[PDB]
Amino acid sequence: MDLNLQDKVVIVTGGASGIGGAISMRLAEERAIPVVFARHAPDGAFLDALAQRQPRATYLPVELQDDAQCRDAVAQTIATFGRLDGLVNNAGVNDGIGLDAGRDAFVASLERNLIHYYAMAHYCVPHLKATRGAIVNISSKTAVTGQGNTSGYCASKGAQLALTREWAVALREHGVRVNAVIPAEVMTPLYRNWIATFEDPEAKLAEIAAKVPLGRRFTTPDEIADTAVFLLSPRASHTTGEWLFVDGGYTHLDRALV
Amino acid sequence: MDLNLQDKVVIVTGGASGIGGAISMRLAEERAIPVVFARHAPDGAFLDALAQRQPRATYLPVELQDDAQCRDAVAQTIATFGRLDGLVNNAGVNDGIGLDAGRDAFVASLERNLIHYYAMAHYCVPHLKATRGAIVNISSKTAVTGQGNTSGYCASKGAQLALTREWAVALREHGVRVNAVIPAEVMTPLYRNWIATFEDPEAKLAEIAAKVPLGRRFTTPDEIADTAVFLLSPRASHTTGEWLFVDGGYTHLDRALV
Amino acid sequence: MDLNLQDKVVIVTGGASGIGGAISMRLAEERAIPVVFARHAPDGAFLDALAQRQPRATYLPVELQDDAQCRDAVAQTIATFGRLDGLVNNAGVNDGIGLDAGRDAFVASLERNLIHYYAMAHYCVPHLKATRGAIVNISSKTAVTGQGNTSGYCASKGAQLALTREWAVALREHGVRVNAVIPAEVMTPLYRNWAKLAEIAAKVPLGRRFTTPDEIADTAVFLLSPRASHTTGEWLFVDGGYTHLDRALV
Amino acid sequence: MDLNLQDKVVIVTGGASGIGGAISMRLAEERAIPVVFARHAPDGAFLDALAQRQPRATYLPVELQDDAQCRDAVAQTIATFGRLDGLVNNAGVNDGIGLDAGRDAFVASLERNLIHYYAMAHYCVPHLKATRGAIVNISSKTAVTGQGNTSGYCASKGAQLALTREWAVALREHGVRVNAVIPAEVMTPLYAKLAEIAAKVPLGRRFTTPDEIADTAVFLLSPRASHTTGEWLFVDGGYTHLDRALV
Ligand SMILES: [Ca+2]
Ligand SMILES: [Ca+2]
Ligand SMILES: [Ca+2]
Ligand SMILES: [Cl-]
Ligand SMILES: [Cl-]
Ligand SMILES: [Cl-]
Ligand SMILES: [Cl-]
Ligand SMILES: [Cl-]
Ligand SMILES: [Cl-]
Repeated sequence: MDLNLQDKVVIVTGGASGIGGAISMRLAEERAIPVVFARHAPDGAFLDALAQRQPRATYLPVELQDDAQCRDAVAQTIATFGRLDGLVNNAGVNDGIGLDAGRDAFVASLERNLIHYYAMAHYCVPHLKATRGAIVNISSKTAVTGQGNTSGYCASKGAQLALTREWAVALREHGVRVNAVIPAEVMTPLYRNWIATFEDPEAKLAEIAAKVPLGRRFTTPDEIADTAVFLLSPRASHTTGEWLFVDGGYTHLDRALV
Repeated sequence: MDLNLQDKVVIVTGGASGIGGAISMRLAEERAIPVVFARHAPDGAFLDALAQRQPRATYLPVELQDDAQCRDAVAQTIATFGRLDGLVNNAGVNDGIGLDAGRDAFVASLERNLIHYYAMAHYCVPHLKATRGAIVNISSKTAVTGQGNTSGYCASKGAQLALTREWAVALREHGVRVNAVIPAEVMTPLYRNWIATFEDPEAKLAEIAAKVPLGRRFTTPDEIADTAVFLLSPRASHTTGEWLFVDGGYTHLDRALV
Repeated sequence: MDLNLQDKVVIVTGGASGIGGAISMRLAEERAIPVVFARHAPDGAFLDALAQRQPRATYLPVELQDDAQCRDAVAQTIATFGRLDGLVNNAGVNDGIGLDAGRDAFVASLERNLIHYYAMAHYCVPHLKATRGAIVNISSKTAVTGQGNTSGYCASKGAQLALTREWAVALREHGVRVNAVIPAEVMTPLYRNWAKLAEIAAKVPLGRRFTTPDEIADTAVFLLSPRASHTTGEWLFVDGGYTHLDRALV
Repeated sequence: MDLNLQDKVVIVTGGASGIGGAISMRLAEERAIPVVFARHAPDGAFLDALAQRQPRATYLPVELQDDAQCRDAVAQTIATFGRLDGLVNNAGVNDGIGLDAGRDAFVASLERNLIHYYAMAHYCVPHLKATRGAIVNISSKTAVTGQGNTSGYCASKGAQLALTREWAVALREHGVRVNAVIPAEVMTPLYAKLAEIAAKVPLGRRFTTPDEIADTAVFLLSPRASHTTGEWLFVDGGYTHLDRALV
């Protein structure tokens, strides 16, 4: 299936590892031009692989919580390419800020998660209009299921779903589609590192995986990326405002199944 | 139907007008004790009518965006009554902060809407546990439908739905239920005043009302209040994490109907 | 909270035990007049308690799968009371008809679960229009969660949610509201017919216990009342968090 | 994007026109082998175009309301191809059976719309297990929005959404994914009253195309959707979920 993404310029936030890295790599494979915005430099191996598929792919160091850096990085991207065709809002962290944590911790969580999705759309949308481009917001099942000690991240991820509907309405006349992908349990190096802090990492991984209905396994970053890149493409030309769950049945299938 | 809310102490934010006022009044009618947190003093007729139903009902002047004022007003409420049985998070404003407004405007919208729902829950929850009390979060259809030039409000209202699920999970063992009510178009004095700024206020009102499937009319504050107060009561003793739409069919019925 | 249901005539299908029984009992407590349509006679204790609350409460023996019996029982209800103010579609059975069962078994499940919700609405709607009455359809979380080995029941319960939206649209200009309640795990005779219990109870997030028929009834009766006067087309989940809260919680 | 559907055998019910036809054609383009089950023979122009893309694609005349024809047509497909990799349940008709119509008309609507989705799954699932294949159920926005005067179709379409969740659960351990696509307004043979309706579609004020429905359906059949199961994908230009008040 030709996604018609050749030479389309797409910014991917947190685009050098995990879900974001898989999205950047998939974009390169579809002959698009991914532009990675991330705090820390990508691995050499990642950059080598990306450049091999798409020599024009770029990486810009960006602290997304710094509004001026978002502004300037988008400006640099437009200066380089003259156009923007997509934005994937993906950077985030489940920072475990519960009800008990208080205002400052809650607001800091909104800065880490929610506020830069808005900032990035704010700076990208004026350019997406010209190309009838697209936005994909990566959210989390926690936006609708809860988790229990993560008010900051939950609030952020839910606001991202709401903003997906809002921006779809706002941009309908410009032909700019806005959709979300909702993962549940996705195996990434960061998740693997977190699991490694447990007494028995293999048992902890198995305990989490056991609850995923389809195959009792984690979703892969590639699985998230395939749906996200489909949504960026005109193959999804009448899909806007939607929340696509790519989660092995985690959110919607009977909790009682084993 | 006996709601068993007699002598139960319930804080209602923005509780002296519109939806909040109707919730306070219904609470008083059920012989609960509403405690109004609002920036401005309620009008005299409101206070008289409230006291007539419930002499112990109180008002505290509170700027909800000031964390210390939330903290101190909750403390004052505990000092006066010795207990807390419910929290209704209701204060908000649709401030029309679009994609083009930028960071400072978007964050200010979060402060006006989202952040004080968290602050109030943060300060109230430790007390609600002792009484196996309840929370109701008043949201907005815009959280799921979008509207188009109100990113700040939409994000806030969607985060409030997500937090409803989150807090329901967090507090399940303590028997504290958390639910949301989602209005669409509700006629209030403030809405009436906004409409009065148009060239032809009556035609504008008609334009909006024509789109509400059930009766082609606005929902009333009392209609919102009756579902909200039901949700505060042990009549809703196995309802938690839910979003109840009270909207005349606005959100879910075929857009094509006249 | 006054529900203003006094003297309102409400048919409750399967209304003499479990969820249906609690709905009838709650209606009687609110001084409404429940009219139980069910295949088998209610037990004496149920009738004693029901009549103590509402002496005019009635039971009519009805095989809901017989269209003629539905028609005639609605007519009999109108002959006795002169009006109809509510319909609660509730009768059903999780009959475990899976993918391997075949057409005939699947269709039989639709007859046992779905088709009489339509038939009852068909015969009741003209009377409900006259009183600007209300419908509540009792569905099941299985409509949205699935379960396994129960295609017939799941299809039926999902169709009932769809019909709730459809009838809400169809009847909006007549002021007849139509809503659904979605239970998950509720202790009833149907349930015991369907250890495994303790295992299932542990999976209900709120209190690790089954929902009570009384809890389902309180929401169902609220939805019949003018306290829900701008609620139509809605699906109210009364399930202790079963459907919507994180599957991983203990 | 390689969908890895090459030589995969997929039955498409009502697969010779409208949405079904577009799904069959897209499958052929992706080098899958669509097998059209439909009441009437497709037109020669369609068959020519289908053969140009996939010479192995076939059509079988099937009255889906006849359980035996379903059984025998599935058997013939397995005899011919040796495998089944996908089922697309799509055949149906909005037959306008309302509250006033009565039992017989309502049940006839269920036969026309709902019952053959079950029948086809019943006969296809053993073969789908063998290939770790997939099912896509095409539903309708009416399942969640209502419409008026169409209880039969609405009930059927809602049951199909429920069955998507049910079969996803039932078949999880066998690696068989089950998903649904929910169109709203799509210009087809089954489909000023028109200008009125198109104006209400938020994205572009125009109907969704069969090609758009097909692109999502075929993606869902493919291993690119390897951890998607039980889901309802709305492909509707924002019809179901965006603010009703927008112009
Ligand atoms: Ca397209
Ligand atoms: Ca109770
Ligand atoms: Ca895959
Ligand atoms: Cl205020
Ligand atoms: Cl503050
Ligand atoms: Cl019965
Ligand atoms: Cl099964
Ligand atoms: Cl056909
Ligand atoms: Cl009708």
